Amino acid sequence: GSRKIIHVDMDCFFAAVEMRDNPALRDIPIAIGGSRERRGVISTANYPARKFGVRSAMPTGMALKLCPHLTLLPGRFDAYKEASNHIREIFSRYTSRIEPLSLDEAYLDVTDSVHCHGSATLIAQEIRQTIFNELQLTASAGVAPVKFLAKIASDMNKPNGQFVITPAEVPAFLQTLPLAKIPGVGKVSAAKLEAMGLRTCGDVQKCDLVMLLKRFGKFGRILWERSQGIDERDVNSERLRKSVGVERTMAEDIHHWSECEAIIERLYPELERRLAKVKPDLLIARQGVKLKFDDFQQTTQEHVWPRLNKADLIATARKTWDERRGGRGVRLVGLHVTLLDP
DNA sequence: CTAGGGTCCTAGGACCC
DNA sequence: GGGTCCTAGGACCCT
Ligand SMILES: [Mg+2]
Ligand SMILES: [Mg+2]
Repeated sequence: GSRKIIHVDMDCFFAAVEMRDNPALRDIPIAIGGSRERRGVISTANYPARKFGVRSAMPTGMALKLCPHLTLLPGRFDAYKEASNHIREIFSRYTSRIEPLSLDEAYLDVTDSVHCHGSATLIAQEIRQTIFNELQLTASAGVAPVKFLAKIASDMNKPNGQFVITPAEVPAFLQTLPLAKIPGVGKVSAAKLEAMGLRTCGDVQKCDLVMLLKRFGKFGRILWERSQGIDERDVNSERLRKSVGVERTMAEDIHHWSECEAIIERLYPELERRLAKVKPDLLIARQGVKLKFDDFQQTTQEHVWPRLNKADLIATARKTWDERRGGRGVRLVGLHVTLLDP
């Protein structure tokens, strides 16, 4: 009863697309991200930039101090979406059991697959080869009996490689696996776990489930399970989008309501256009706004509302502005919609 | 020197039983 | 007192 889960993950996805479409960028350090003047961060970088230490989520000013010749690109999201659609179609030739996690990656459940003599290793290789053949982009892959191990495995032989974890290999793999490598164990959790002496899954194996539940709630059960290779989450091909957001960080903090309202007037048409792609009648469950202050505190305020409405968003932003700003500058303004349940 | 697109979990009071 | 809804905040994920 052992499943075969493949995780496919494009290499340096945004950058890889820009090097394909502009071979001049292949061998110089490049990154997709907002400029230092826009107070941007790196979305991703190519391997020439990563050699300097450039990483996703790094402030662009930090990226540029590490790599002064870094070439900064704005991003062509329709080009990324197009490659995404293509690889998802390539996935469908092998199975309908496809759970995309983002543009550039998906889980595949090939447990019941007839391709490649049922070899999940050979399927992942065919899929990566096909992606290369048809998109001239490389992908890496992980093969394992459960989702999270497959996702970890796809990083281990990046780029343009794959890694297989068999059930017999699972205990040795877990023993020294850093907790931080588990998807959903982030910096804050890893630091909490570290300060109680828990660094690896092998450390957590020596822990009592009851203690983990008291100390972390349902997250503690997840930690206990994962540390044992337990991950019963099924590949789910039926997930639906729940929200639509549009937000902008300004190059300088704003201090006047007039400036905030001007920002919203430019954000609203974009929110309407994106909502309309998925809900032509603009019917929604909730709408709301987001402010981020100069001290990086963030507040949202959102409410039940039947249909995207600009004036109510301005009104709500005005209340938030007046009521929760306390004289701080504002670096970000955002609009938000929660979609109806079906 | 700190983005923009999101999902999920938690938690208190409201409301309903 | 128990469910569920409403709401805000925050960890976390991808690039
Ligand atoms: Mg990737
Ligand atoms: Mg990915």
